[PDB]
Amino acid sequence: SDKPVAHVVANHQVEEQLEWLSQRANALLANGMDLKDNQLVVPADGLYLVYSQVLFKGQGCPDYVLLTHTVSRFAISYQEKVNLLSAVKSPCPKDTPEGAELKPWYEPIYLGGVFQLEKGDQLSAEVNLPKYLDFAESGQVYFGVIAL
Amino acid sequence: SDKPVAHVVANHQVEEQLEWLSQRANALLANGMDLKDNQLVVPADGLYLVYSQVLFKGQGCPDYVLLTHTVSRFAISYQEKVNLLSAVKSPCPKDTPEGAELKPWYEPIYLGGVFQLEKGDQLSAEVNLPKYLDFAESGQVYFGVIAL
Amino acid sequence: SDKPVAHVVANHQVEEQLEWLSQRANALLANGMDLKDNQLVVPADGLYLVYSQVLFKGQGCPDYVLLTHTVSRFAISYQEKVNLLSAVKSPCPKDTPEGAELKPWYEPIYLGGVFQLEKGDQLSAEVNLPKYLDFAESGQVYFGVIAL
Repeated sequence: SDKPVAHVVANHQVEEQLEWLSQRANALLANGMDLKDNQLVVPADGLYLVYSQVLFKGQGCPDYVLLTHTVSRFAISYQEKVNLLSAVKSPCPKDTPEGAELKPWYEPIYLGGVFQLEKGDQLSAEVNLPKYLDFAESGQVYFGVIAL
Repeated sequence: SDKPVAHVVANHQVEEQLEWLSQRANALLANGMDLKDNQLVVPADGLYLVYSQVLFKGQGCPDYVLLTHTVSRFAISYQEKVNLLSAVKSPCPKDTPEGAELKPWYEPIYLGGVFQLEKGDQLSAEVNLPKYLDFAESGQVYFGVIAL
Repeated sequence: SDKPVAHVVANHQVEEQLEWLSQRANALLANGMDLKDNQLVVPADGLYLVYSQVLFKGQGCPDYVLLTHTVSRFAISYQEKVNLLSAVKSPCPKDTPEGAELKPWYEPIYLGGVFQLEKGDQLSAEVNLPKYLDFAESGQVYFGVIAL
């Protein structure tokens, strides 16, 4: 009950964009964890389980798309952010499939691992094309950190 | 060691149904965790890592199918079921066949997050269409809850 | 004492094979965890969170392939591998729909769960077809174990 912990979820009112929120009944932001500029900030050096899930959805396949989901680590002294976890998905074929009344496709991605972080480190969980995010139902898009 | 812990797996004997079991090699149900009416019950207020994986399999694509996997919380206080984690998958883009070969397809879904739960809360891990679940091998369908 | 922990990543310099590395940034192998013969060895009896992710990529679908990812337990009392976690994915059809497709497909698989293990147990995270693994970016392929 003293361990820094966070489980933030996507703001469902901002379609086509990814904004993390703690103000939801089954979300958490406690024991030192801060959420600033859409990133989770760790309060102390230590081992942390970092995870995130996104759900993508699309109707038809007019475009061949490469979907990515990445959890990164950043500290002021860094040249740039570094990938901690990442995955890619390709829901559609190059050829635009024939026919109207398109059935939607759905693609989830889950990332998660243990990392030694330092006080003040900023963790981000982002997607390359947030226009395909699906957060119509709760529990589909989230980002968490838990001190071990 | 003395923290409530559970890692239950699907019963492989009955097809088209999702029944969690603790009586298997590499399964767990200890330190207060209980399995009742196919749900994991936590023994106390506190932080818990909750996760689950399901594997779906189908013989070709006779028609469009929408697969969902959801971990929900039934709050002993509130008296209602809320989804904590959820994902969707569409394994059948088009009904390709039309006399063609019905090749099997496979689709896994993983869910996991940390949540503040209350004593007596009941957690369920379910899918919408259990007819597509695949238990052929061990380690494919599971549900865990671990006290932090 | 301090928790045995490991988070190893795939060697990106060896294409078509899965070699776990620990001497990289954002990788861990400490407090008694050992990496031997590409397997993670636990130093004591206890509960451990074990997880792994792989990312597969292919182009054109000339062969109908079933991709598998499995985390196994090998005991020095039961000299044979047992599945702890496993999943299967089918990224292709027997051959391209018409003529020959040309866009690359991508498929990630995540596995994770808590297990009671014994001192000396060796954990392996392997795929059936490593030729399809993609290490083009950091954080795509990993294997971790952390003592609870």
